[PDB]
Amino acid sequence: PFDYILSGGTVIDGTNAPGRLADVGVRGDRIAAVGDLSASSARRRIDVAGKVVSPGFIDSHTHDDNYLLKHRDMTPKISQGVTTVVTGNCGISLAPLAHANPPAPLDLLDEGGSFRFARFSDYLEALRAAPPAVNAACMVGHSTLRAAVMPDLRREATADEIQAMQALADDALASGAIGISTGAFYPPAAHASTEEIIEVCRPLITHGGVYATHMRDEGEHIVQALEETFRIGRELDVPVVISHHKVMGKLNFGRSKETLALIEAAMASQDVSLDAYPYVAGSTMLKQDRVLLAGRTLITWCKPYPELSGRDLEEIAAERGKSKYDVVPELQPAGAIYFMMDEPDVQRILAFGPTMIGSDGLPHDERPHPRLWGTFPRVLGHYSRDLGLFPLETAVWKMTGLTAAKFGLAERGQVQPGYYADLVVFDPATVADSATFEHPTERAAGIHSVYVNGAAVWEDQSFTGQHAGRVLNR
Ligand SMILES: [Cu+2]
Ligand SMILES: [Zn+2]
Repeated sequence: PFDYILSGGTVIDGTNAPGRLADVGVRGDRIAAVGDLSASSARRRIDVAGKVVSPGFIDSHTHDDNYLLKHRDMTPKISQGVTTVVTGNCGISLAPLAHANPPAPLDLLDEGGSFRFARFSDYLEALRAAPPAVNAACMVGHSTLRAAVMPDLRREATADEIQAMQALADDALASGAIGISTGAFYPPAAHASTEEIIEVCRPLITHGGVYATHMRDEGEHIVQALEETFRIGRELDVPVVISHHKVMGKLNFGRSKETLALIEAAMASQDVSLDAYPYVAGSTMLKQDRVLLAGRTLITWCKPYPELSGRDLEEIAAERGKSKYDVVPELQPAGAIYFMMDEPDVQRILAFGPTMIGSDGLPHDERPHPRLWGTFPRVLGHYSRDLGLFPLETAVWKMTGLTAAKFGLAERGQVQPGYYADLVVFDPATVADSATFEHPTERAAGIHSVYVNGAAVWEDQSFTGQHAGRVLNR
C-alpha cells in the first residue's frame, strides 16, 4: 500500500509538458506511481482537487550555507515550495574556514563565529547529523579558499597558495561538494587572475562538478566577464553556471539582448547554464561601487550603526554631508539592496529558454530583499499567470526539471515513478509572492503543502517538524 495518494489534482511533471489530471502515489521517500490510482491501496487519499502537484522547487542560487544549520525549519524557502537548495555560491561558502571575522561578503553567512569548520567534510557531517527541512547540494567557494589560505588577499596567489587552495577544493569535492563557485567581483578575489581560478578548479574534471560564477563584472564590462567565464569553461571542460544574470546600471539597460545572444551562441559549442531572480533590485554587502550606488539604495543591516537597517542610503549620506559613495566606508561592514536593473531586461532574461530560477536570498539580513521569501511564487503567479511571460508548465520546468538536470541531482525535479518524492501542492489561481520591499518576510499565498523525500515539511501554513532533507551528491 502507498503511504498516501494526492488525488484529484493536475500534475505538472516538471518535463515542460502541459499539466494533466492525475493522482500521485507515495511510498516511503519515493513517488510510487502517477496516473489514475483509484485502484491502488493507500493509507491516506488526500484530496487536492483544483490544485497542481509538481516537483518540489529547487533553488539554484542560495546563500543558505549557515541558515541550514541555525534554522533547520528553513521557513523562508519551504513556505515558497522549495524542497532543495544549492549553496556556496559567488565564491562564498561557509566551509572550509575557521575565522572569527571573515572578509565581506563572507559575512553575509555569519551569525557570529559561524565560520568554525576546518574541513569541508566537517560541514557536511553537521548537516547530516541535524538535517534541515530541505535537501542541500553544496559547493565550495573560491573566496572562502583564498581566505583560508592567503595571508594577503590583495594580490594574485602564488603557486604554493594555489596548490593549497586546489587541495582544499579537491577534498571538498571528494567529500560530496557538487561544484566550486567564484565571485571575482568581490574584494576577497578581485585580484585573482583567470589562470588562478582555472588551476584551483582543476579537480572539477576529476570529480565531475560544475563551475558556478558571480561574473567579474555585470555592467560596462560584462562582455569581457562573459568571455572570461566561457574561457574558463573550455579550459576545464566542465559545465559552467552564470549566476543571477543581469545587466546593471542605466548605461547597460537593454543590453540583455546582446548578453543573451552571446550566451546562446556559447551554449551551441560548450556547456553553459544560467539562473536569475525575478526582481529589478539586487542585494549584497554595502560596497563602494559607482554603478551599484547610482540608484535607490536601502540598508539591510549595519554593524557600526545598527539603527540604520531599513534606511535609505541617500538620506543617510546627505545627512552626513557626503555622496553615497563617500559615506560607504564609515558604515561598513553592512548590507544593502540596490535598485540598478530595468524590468524589460529582467523579463527578457527570465523568459530566455535555459534560464533557471534562483532566489539569491540573504537569510541573515535584518531587513532583507523580498526575493528571500517570494521568488518562486512571483514567477508562478505574477509572471506566468498574470503577465503571461511563459505557460505554467514552463515556469515550473524552470525551477524543477531544468535545474535538476543542470546540477545533476539524480531522481529529483520530476513527478515520475521511481523518483524521490520532493513535491509541492499549490493553487495555480492564487499562488503569489506576498513579500514586498516594505514587508519582505510575508509568506507566499497559494502554497498548500510541500513534501521532501516523502515527508510533509509544510502544511497549514507551518513547518511540520519533519527534518527530512538530505545532503545530495552530483
Ligand atoms: Cu550569490
Ligand atoms: Zn553573486
